[PDB]
Amino acid sequence: SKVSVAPLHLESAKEPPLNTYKPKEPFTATIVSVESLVGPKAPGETCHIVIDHGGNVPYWEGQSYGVIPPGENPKKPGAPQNVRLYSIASTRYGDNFDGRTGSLCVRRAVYYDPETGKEDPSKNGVCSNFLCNSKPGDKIQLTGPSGKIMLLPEEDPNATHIMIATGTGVAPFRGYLRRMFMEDVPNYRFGGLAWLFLGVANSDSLLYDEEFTSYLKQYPDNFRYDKALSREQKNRSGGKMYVQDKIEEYSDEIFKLLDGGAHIYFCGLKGMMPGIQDTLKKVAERRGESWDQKLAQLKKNKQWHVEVF
Ligand SMILES: Cc1cc2nc3c(=O)[nH]c(=O)nc-3n(C[C@H](O)[C@H](O)[C@H](O)COP(=O)(O)OP(=O)(O)OC[C@H]3O[C@@H](n4cnc5c(N)ncnc54)[C@H](O)[C@@H]3O)c2cc1C
Ligand SMILES: [Mg+2]
Repeated sequence: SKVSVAPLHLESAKEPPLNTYKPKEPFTATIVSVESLVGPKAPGETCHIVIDHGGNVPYWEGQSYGVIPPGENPKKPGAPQNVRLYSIASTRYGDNFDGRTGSLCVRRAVYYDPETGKEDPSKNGVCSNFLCNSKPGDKIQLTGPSGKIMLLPEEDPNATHIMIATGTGVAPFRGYLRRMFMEDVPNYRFGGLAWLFLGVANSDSLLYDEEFTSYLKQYPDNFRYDKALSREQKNRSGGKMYVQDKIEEYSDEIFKLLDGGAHIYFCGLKGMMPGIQDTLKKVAERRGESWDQKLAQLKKNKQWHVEVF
């Protein structure tokens, strides 16, 4: 049932790779495919991009690639564009199970005049649209990989991993979960609990939903999956249903799991964290506990993993 992956020597490295390529001399990779992940009612396009790096830019799950879009620095004429980082959405073996490709999950950044709604492409995001406009065979300047915060702790193969995502923040967790449930990795047999919370605008904006629902069916005792559809569901107080409200619904069992040593991960909108904090704070305090002190402990114990942007 698990998918054969190759080559097994990608397991050999003792330490994550870091900054194998830097902006001064990037790696010229090649697009394999680009597809929309969303339906017509989504507020914007998010695309899945598969990139052939030829085995020249390996990474571990949870890392990022940098992309240098073409053109010159608009601020610094006679200079290349700055790097944009993207969370890698694939396992180290990639979507072709062969160790040659990695994938990105990219939301197009588009500008709309606040009053008239007139879109203005001159104010669109350069790199996000460059990527989702890409076609098979196009060349892309890759840097990295980078990142350590979102590496998956594998010391306990029966650990609990609580994953909190908004939008493209799902990307690392797609990689985690394929490694946990889909790929045949003899040196990592996951037997714990993986719990994905995902916040997106509506049903049409769901990302990789089919893949996650399949894990629910295959591994009902090791995978849980909750969704906050902000524009189709209301929280208990009449506002938009956000991931922190879903967390609140399970506040007692999330705290027990954290108390038990669970890892908790946050990726996506930086603006979600104050509400998640608020929500975790209330639970700690009703128990008689300082959240300030508890959060400090969770970080000291290396249980708290944040990459928001
Ligand atoms: C660690 C990390 C991981 C990340 N992972 C992901 C990911 O998985 N997926 C993802 O989609 N993004 C991710 N990002 C964000 C990503 O790096 C980019 O910042 C994002 O794609 C936008 O870059 P851009 O080049 O498209 O926009 P930019 O060209 O950098 O422009 C930024 C914004 O300014 C707006 N803008 C430009 N000109 C004007 C103007 N005149 N008036 C008004 N507005 C203007 C653009 O519309 C855009 O929204 C991540 C960021 C970090 C730090
Ligand atoms: Mg869909």
